[PDB]
Amino acid sequence: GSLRPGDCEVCISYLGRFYQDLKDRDVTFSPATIENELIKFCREARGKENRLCYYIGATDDAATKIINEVSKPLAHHIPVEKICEKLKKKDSQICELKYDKQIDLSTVDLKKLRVKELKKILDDWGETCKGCAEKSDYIRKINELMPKYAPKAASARTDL
Repeated sequence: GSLRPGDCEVCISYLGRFYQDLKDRDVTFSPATIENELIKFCREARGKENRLCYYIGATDDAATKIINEVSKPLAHHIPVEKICEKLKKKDSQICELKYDKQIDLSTVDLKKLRVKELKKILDDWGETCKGCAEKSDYIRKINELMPKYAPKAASARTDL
């Protein structure tokens, strides 16, 4: 990879091939046709190419009309790479698809916490102590049941 943490890679993986399939078939697109093509694209595109398009306006779920900023230039193929750098400024959530997504541990990660907090986790499931000398000994035996029991509660099940 590179020194960057992340980028709008899903959008440049998509806009720059979407408009290309238009002129590749010689669709002769020019009027309000172009804005329509984005929809029939976004609805079958790919699992992440179905999420970036909700923010532009090509889904039945959208709250936006910025799709017109794609219909003007597409006939000419000019901004199709840099479009994603302007969508990044509409919101980061269009780029956060990232082929990497996001998690909630960024404020509750066992490494940020204390032994006093971790001593409850194994006790809520019934694991109890297996060494209990430092935080690391808790993190590692918690991590074995942490994902499966992330949705866990007293009043719900996975096999009812």
